Amino acid sequence: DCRISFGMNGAAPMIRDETGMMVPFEGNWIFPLALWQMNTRYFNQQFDA
Amino acid sequence: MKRIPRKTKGKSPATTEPGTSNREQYRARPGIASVQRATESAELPMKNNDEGTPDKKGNTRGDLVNEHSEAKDEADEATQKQAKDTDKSKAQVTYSDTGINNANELSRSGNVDNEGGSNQKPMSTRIAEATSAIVSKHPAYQCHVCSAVLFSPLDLDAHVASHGLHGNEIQRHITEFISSWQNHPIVQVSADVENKKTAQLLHADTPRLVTWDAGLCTSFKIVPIVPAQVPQDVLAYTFFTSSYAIQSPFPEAAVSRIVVHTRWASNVDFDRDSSVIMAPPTENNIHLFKQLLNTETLSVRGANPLMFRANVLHMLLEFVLDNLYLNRHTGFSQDHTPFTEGANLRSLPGPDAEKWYSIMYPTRMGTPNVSKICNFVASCVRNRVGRFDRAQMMNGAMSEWVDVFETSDALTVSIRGRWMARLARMNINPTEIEWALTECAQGYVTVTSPYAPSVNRLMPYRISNAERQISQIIRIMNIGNNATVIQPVLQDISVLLQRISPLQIDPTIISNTMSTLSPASSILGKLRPSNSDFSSFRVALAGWLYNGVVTTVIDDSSYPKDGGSVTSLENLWDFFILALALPLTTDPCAPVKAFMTLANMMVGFETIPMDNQIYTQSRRASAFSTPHTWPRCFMNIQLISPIDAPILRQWAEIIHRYWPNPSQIRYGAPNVFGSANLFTPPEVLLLPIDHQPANVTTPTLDFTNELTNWRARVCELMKNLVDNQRYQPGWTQSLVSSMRGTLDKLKLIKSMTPMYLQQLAPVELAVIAPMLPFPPFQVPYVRLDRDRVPTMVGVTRQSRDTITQPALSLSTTNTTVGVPLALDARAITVALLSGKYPPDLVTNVWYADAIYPMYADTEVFSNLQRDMITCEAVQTLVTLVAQISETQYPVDRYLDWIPSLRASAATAATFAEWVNTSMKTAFDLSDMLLEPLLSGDPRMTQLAIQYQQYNGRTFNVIPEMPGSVIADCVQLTAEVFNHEYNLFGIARGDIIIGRVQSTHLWSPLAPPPDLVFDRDTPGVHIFGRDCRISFGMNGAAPMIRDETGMMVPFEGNWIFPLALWQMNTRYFNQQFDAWIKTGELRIRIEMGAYPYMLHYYDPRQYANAWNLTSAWLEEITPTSIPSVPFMVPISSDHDISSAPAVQYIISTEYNDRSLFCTNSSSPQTIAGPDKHIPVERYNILTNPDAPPTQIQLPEVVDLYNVVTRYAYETPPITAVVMGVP
Amino acid sequence: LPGPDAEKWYSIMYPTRMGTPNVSKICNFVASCVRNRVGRFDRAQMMNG
Ligand SMILES: [Zn+2]
Repeated sequence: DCRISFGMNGAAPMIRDETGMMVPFEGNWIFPLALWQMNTRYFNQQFDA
Repeated sequence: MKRIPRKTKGKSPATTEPGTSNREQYRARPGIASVQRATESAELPMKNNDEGTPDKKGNTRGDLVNEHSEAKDEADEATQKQAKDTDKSKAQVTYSDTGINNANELSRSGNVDNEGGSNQKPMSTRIAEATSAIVSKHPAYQCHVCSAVLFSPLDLDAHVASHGLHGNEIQRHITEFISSWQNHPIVQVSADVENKKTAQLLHADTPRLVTWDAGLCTSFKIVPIVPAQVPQDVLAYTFFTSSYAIQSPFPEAAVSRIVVHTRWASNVDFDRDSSVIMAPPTENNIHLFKQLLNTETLSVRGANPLMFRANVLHMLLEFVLDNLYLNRHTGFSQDHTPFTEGANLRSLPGPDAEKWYSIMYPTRMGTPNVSKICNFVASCVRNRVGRFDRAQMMNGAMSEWVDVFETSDALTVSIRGRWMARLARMNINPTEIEWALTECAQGYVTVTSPYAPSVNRLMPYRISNAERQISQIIRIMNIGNNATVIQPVLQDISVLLQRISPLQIDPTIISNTMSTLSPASSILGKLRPSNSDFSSFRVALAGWLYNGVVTTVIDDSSYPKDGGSVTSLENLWDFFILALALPLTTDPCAPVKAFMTLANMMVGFETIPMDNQIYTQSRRASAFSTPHTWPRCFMNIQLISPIDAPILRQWAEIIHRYWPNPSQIRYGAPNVFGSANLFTPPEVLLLPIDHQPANVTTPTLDFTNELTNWRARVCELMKNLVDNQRYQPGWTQSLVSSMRGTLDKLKLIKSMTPMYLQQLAPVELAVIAPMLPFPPFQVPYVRLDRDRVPTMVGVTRQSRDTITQPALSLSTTNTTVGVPLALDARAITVALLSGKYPPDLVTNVWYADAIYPMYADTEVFSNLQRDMITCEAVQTLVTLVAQISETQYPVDRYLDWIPSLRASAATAATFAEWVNTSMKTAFDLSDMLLEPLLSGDPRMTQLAIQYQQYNGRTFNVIPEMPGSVIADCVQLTAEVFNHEYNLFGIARGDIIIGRVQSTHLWSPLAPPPDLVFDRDTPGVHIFGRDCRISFGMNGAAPMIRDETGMMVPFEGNWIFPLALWQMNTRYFNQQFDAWIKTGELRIRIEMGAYPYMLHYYDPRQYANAWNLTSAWLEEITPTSIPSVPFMVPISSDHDISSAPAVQYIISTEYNDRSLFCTNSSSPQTIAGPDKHIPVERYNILTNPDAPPTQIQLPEVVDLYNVVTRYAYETPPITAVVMGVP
Repeated sequence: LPGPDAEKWYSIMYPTRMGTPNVSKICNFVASCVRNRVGRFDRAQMMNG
């Protein structure tokens, strides 16, 4: 169910947890390869930086 | 101002981001192109079916062909195009020469009218000839919101607008989709554009709901009838060295009247082009009341009274349609003119905005002189002008909405008020879209529609299921047994399905398993693996969706020649191929046929008992097409003797015990998109197969799978049959060994088709349904439950509380439940026998790639909007038509005083056609809408649809029709018409023809009491149809016959209903004229309502109106009746001499209401009609105790009120599709 | 009726349709007839269209 909600007015963008918690782009995450594969472009764009 | 052209004809610092590098190493599977083209053709809406309906002239369109013949020819046309679509000379799937005997089937043809007559001679021609016998003559970049990549900084601001973020994409965009796993965005644009550059299309014939008007919200304008210029004490305003001129709010002239002229001061983006323009009363407006049924007229000028109400109603309809706009908010200017000091006047767009102020705000002009105009201005309150209240929310320094005082008319305002509401109620918010699209996908992808916070983001797409049902009943009626209309839907879908499906059909599988009299070779030559056409398979599936209008069956040709016989090797194979394929047809009689087929071949070996002393055991199988033919021994196996017919008995048990079992599946998103399901629950999609959870690891030989088992069971049966060779003498060598293995090979063949048909197939169908242009229409699938088998589907037009002529819908002339479609048993079996998936299949990926491009071209949203109108249309129609014919529909009748005949079906029909086309051109529609309802007595009450079971029970579905803005508005304005009728060029009451020579100056439209008389007056004589006249002999006076039966002489006061004159124009003109002119005869013509025309004259000069009143009488006809001419005196602001005036026509009640003001620029009117600016009309200005928001409808139309003006955002639908692991 | 030169029939067909301005032997007859018995009287419409 992971999705991403863009940031606004300076706030940070956030991606959805697996329990439904929404975190900012920082810390230690765990991604099953498949999950990235099914979203390569969108992810590379949002996270690489 | 902007402008949207019509598609129809009208009434006329490093910035290099770390992840933006392209490594497009992905190739979609299925391919994007492939899927697009495919769905591109499914998108297409079914063809309009004019044939059978009437045109504006009243003549029905089409060719003069028998209903039965048309049905057949159309069938051929279809099956023949089916061929061209599959690039073959002979069609595999046919809509003609099916086993079914559809001998009673009827199609709409232009051979019949609305009264059940023959169009051998056109309706117009009949009407003409019919009246021609009654005539008489005179005697001798990058976006972190959605991740889309851009190239211009401007292209960014321009773009982000789609998310709500404002300018810190081209409106041409309607749909902006974007995938997350690949770089390939997809946007939809209107098909009417000229630059389909890499853009996808939105074909749907969508109506233009949102429209704007930056002009004035008024539909009445004040005009000068008789000019005038008078000397004044004050000539202008002066400031230091500057000097400004005096601009009045109203015309400065001797006489001014009000006139209807929709949007005379409007400034729009889109032109509904349905204007109602009237001319000043001094000119002829007769044309406004003869646009309709006044076709076969004997005079250019003059309308037909019996068609008055009919015409007037239509007019009111356009009056509404032409005003369906939203009021746009334009800017203002802070004014410092002494009289409107500090007010914020709204400035119209364009040049000379200050030119309009004078007209928008009466109070602006001071009170310079002593004139009727000023006396008014003096009366108004200063404080109510300009901006009154504004929104708290704002973008930039501009408010999102505002309330302002300004010239306008309560009616028009009130209308746009409701139009507003209606749309607003249809609002949706992206979050809802997320849920909808996501749910539709059955969980293979997930949509995300980002957006910023806003309340003025209008997205009208939500409606009630009821509405969708009503709408789809219209669709079902459109088909009308014309294969041509369906042919495409079915085909075009089977294609989509083909390239969206991971299943592949590879006959070689059969070839490799057989490895080769030879039973082995026979079956091969019978199947023909080399042939790669499988339309029958795909179509077969598409059929499961429209099982209520189309019924698939196996072509009679697929059965055994001459019945067949278990002794012929070839026939046994026919049986196989057949039995194996029947289950995929919607034909509710498949089972029985699957049984009888073998029973046929068994003749001479086994025998079953027949219940009928007529039909034998040889009755060809393909003939058991309906439920009443199911043989008793088929429903009660117990009746088949295991001694007399051992095999048939098993075949029977096998059918009962193993024939597939129907089931259902959820589909679509019923909470946002609603559902057009009619006979089934909203979220259900019926299937004639059992469905299971998807799982590619599934075994090929899973006898748990209903279909796989059938394959088996049918094989082992044959085996048993062929084992002892008791059923095949004349077979020289033992073929058991071979015949067996051959069957064994088929039984155990590793086809994955059944697997697919039970796991993926169902999903795919569900993933489509919602996006389809013609939503599913099913009727329950019951297997062997005979009593519950459906056999008829019909539509009804009248309400349940009435007994009318039973007019069954053509839909019911089909032997089956629907139009027969024939499929090829061979093809289907082969397909079932040789399917396989790609070895590297991965559902999660495959379907993701299959949905993205397909959903990105979705037209759901637009179809929803249409469904909304389609309903409003129907609703409106019944409301109107019911006011000119005798229907039992409950509605307030406000215009019953306007004469009208009792419309016949034929008459009503043509009326409808206008009510029809007017709506289409108003909403820029170019396709169907109501057409189907105009095929026979449209004098309806309510739509409803139903189907019956073999046991006689029926299911009736009557959608709960909700409100209708259009309908109500028409009625609202009609309610107002009942008072402001003069403003529309219509006069109420009767008239009185009679000489009146005097010098007085009263208006003939407002006569003095003792010049008018009525039925309940002394010494009056009333007349009827029997008004025989007798000539005077030898000096005696001629005499006409009373209503009492008395012969009276040509003098006194009579009462004639208009009709009389019309029936005897020539004779009466001859006998009476002389008496009326110089004698003492005065006639009151009863009319009810009538158009009038004014002739102003100089009071101080002789004037004799005989000429006009003569010509009026002269030109009356059994059909026409020119505008009544009145001769009125020109009012004057000063003493004048008097002079005789001879009149002959006066009204019988006040009708000078359109009179706005006399000598407006002068201090007072000395002679003639004196009228002062109608204070009532300017209530919120002339009455201090009145709240700003008060209206006086429906008795008085205020010409100045509070108007709410908005500014909304209409963004495209954005969707970011993500994949699932 | 079919065929050209038909306008003639509509007057021989229905006498109750004529106007009655005269005191002519004809008008007298016409004038004394019941109005409502002319034209279509009743029908059996089974199939819509
Ligand atoms: Zn974006």
